Amino acid sequence: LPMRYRKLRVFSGSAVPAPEEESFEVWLEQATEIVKEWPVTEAEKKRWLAESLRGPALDLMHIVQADNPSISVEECLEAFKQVFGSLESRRTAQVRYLKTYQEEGEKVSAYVLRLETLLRRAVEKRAIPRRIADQVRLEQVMAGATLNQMLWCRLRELKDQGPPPSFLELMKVIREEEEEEAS
Amino acid sequence: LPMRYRKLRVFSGSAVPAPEEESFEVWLEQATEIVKEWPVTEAEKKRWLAESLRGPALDLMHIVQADNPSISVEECLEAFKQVFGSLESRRTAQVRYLKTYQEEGEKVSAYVLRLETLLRRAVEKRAIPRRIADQVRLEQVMAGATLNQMLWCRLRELKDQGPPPSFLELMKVIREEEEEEAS
Amino acid sequence: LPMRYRKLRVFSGSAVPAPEEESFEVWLEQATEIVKEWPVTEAEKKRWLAESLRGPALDLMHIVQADNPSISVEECLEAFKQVFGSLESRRTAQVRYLKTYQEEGEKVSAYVLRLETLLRRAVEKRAIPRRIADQVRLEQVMAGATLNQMLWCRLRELKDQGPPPSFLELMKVIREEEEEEAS
Amino acid sequence: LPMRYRKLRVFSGSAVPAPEEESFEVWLEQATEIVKEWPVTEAEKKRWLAESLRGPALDLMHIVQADNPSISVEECLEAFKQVFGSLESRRTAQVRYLKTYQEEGEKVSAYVLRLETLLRRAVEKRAIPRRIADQVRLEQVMAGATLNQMLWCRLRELKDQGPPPSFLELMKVIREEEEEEAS
Amino acid sequence: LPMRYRKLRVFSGSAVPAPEEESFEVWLEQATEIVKEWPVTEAEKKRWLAESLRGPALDLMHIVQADNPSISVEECLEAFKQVFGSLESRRTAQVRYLKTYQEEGEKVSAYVLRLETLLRRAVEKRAIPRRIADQVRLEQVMAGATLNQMLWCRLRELKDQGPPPSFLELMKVIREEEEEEAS
Repeated sequence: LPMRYRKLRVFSGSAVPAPEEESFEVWLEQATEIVKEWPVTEAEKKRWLAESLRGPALDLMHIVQADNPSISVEECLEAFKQVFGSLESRRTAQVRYLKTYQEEGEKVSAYVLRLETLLRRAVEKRAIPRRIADQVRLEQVMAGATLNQMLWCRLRELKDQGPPPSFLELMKVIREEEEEEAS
Repeated sequence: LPMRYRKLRVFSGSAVPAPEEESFEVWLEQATEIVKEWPVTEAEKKRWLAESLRGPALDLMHIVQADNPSISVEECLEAFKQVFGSLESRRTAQVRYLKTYQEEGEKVSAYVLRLETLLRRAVEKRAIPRRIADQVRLEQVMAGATLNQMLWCRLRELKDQGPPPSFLELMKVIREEEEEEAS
Repeated sequence: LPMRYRKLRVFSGSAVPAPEEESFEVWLEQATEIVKEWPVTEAEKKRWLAESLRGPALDLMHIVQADNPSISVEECLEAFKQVFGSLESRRTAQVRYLKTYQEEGEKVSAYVLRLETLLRRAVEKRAIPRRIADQVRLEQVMAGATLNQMLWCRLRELKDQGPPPSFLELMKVIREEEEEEAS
Repeated sequence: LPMRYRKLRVFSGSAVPAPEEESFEVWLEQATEIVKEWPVTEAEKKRWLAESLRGPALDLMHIVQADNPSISVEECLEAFKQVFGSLESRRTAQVRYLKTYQEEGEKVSAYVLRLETLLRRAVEKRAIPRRIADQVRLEQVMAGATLNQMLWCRLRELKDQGPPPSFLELMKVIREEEEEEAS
Repeated sequence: LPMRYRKLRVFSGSAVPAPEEESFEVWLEQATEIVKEWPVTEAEKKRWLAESLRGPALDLMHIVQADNPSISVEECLEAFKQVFGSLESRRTAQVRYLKTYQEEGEKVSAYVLRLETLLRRAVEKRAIPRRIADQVRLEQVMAGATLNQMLWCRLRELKDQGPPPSFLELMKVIREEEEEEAS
């Protein structure tokens, strides 16, 4: 049998959130689900929507409704996106990707996962053409990582051995090299 | 399917509450819902009402009932408002609004949201006429904020370009100016 | 729809309880409800009763049952009252009331609520006649509080203007005087 | 209506448990209930049984099953008792009782409850004959407690006034003497 | 009646997890159950699967789906095993077992349980033949433990008295020797 009901994800909109809160992009997934999918009455949608909000973000929702009583939940979410959503230039998406380097004590397979989230944003905002993202991924790994020289021998084969690797192919080759023998 | 049942909001009435408690004005929303809407028996209403109370506030509820056994939940909430509700002069509503200035490291869009809660109280208590609240909002932002001079050029257009802006219009113009370019 | 099920109130019987526990007089309300009202089987009553106990208090319940297998839940609660309940002389109820004075930084309306719990105990235990409790309340407020002199002018009217005030009447007159004007 | 479902009691088997865990003798009550009483399918019994285990204790359960696939839950609990249960000589039960004295700031009624748990273990393990446990209780209270001399006058009546008192009789006489008068 | 629904086990994939998280080998049991057994719709499986993930591990799941929309839950778990699963040579399994010695203040029955988890891994990965695991267990206990000399007399009988003992037989003989007499 399906286990315990799952708690709502949550969001404050604060300049420094609590470590249990989500990104706006993820709270907006839960909110889009509640709006589009749930078989529920409007005031019960609105009480489930309201129950997820904290911080400053809870405080906007009342102001917007009082000034327009005809507001649907589909319209109220459009006001919520303007105040708490995100604005970022093409140049900022591009510069924020290319500046990313491996940290102290971070593993190479941890770095290559962290770096892949930034490459998707830069391809959405048309900063990088989708035609060349697999070449741009390999060039940035060899630029930013602290590769051991047996790993260096393999990545230099992938650079030359036909087309550039996919994400899961590159991630496999890295994992085979990360393992150490005990003493 | 609708997710986990939602916890009751809570209130102590203490001089310093726990950071999880609500304002009396919000606990009184939950209490007004339980009183007016829920399809429930009186002793079960009263056990749900009681379950939300803590601090000193829990302690009043017994005293009031013993001295009048005929008391309805509609009458018991009227006694609760007298002891824990709020009293504020017209002059205090007006002075408490006009004294409000931007804090250290606070953003201009955070300040303009914080300031809008105070303008609604002052218009309820008839301190500010509802006829002029959109003019009074722009005059207080230019008085209290630490505007950069490219933002200053735009707000001085809004001051002259016909009628004064609404809340969401002003909030849009501010957000377009707050964003910075990376290096 | 009625919201989430409510957690059991709890009791340790310890010399210093955790701050989440209740007075014995309140845990005994929940226990009296479970005994008298719930439509449940005996071993399920006894498992709900048991689930609320902690500290030393949990440890008594087994000893009492082993020595008398015929024990009903109505009889087992009578043993529980003897060991954890309260004993207090008429003279201690009277002296513990009359010694009560306003604390550092406590408000007058907070003091007059705190003092009313003690006057009910002293009238149950026949230390104070129920005929005169409204006179005894006003005499103790003027004895124990740190009244400002505009409040002093009003309470000295109530002392002379016919019969002494009720609890909610006195509490109204105090609240009208507690409010301050901003600068 | 019966209130919220009750959380499982829990057990680690560790040399120092968390303060929320039970004695093995109490986790084994919950486990005996799940085994004998619940109207449930075997793999769902085994998933409820498993869900209560932590620490080292969780880790044994897998090893035992792999080496004998025909194992019933009635047989698997017999292996669990051998590794985490308790072994104690007749002489250790007797010596551990007789050495028990009142602590700093402990009340006499708290001591006489704490001491009664130890007398039951010593009568199970046949160290003390059940024929004489009420005499042995009074002799140990007068040996171990720090009695005031008005309490001393009453316990010396109980020693001589026919048969020795029961547990609840002795506990009543002690409670009547513990109370103090205010000043 | 079966008690409260049980919380999901959880996993971050982080280099240092929170102390409430499981090993990947145990989160993968819960995930294999959800995939194979639960009578549920695909998007509700995927929302239950997703709800258990945190840390870096939550972040992989989106990337994999976007690059192949035809992916089943049976295929998505195969990608999850490659990135977060475990790689270990035959020589590392063997060396990691044989190096294991008793710690400061650890009991002999606690050591012999801790050591048995390592012997199962080394027999899965074909480092130790299953034909001889009961001999290899006794040789490692006499090598690694700090045995008292009355325990030494008994284990030297088991070494010679026909076939080597099973796990529960050896664990019984150790437990009979660990107990001490009070003073």
